[PDB]
Amino acid sequence: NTKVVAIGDSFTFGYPGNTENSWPAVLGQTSQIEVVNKGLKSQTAQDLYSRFDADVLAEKPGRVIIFVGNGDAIKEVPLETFQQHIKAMVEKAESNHIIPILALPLPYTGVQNTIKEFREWESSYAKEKNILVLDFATVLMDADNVYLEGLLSKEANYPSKEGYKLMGEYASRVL
Repeated sequence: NTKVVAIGDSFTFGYPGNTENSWPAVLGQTSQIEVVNKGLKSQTAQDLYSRFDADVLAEKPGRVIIFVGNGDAIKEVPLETFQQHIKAMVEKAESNHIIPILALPLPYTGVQNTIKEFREWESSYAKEKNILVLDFATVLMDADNVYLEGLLSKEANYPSKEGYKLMGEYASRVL
């Protein structure tokens, strides 16, 4: 019902922090709802699709946030494969009467061109289908795709606990 499942990659697990400080936990604390974190490190959309039934369907949430693509770019999964898999998760969610919400993958220094491509396509696919989109970049970074003050973790490309806090706070306002 107001229950949510966040399925994603390292950026949903909350790397490099622990999953307990990740954005889905904050989402839940802020919106005073139940959010289940099904983010696993470095996963591709195909990886998520495969565990979609037990990780999402079986939870009987009313909403599912699908935040993926970073892992796909790291592992050179082509645009055609990423598309097909985003589509499949949306379709199964909808077949199950679960409202899907897409989270764009984030700018990431190793693969900016590939990420720009994934994000751009994902935005237009979400727009033609009236699916709600989460753009975590709007609270994490500046016009140059660089993390704002105190938001970058000790590893490049990944958010600090505060970064994850603002991501969770942004999602609570959007949802």
